[PDB]
Amino acid sequence: VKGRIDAPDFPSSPAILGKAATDVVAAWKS
Repeated sequence: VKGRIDAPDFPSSPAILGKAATDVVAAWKS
């Protein structure tokens, strides 16, 4: 189910959303 992946994805949620924002801003240099 989604609950099993939701647990591990919970902590990664803020990491993925936070990295994507800083990744797009920095990618502007490329």
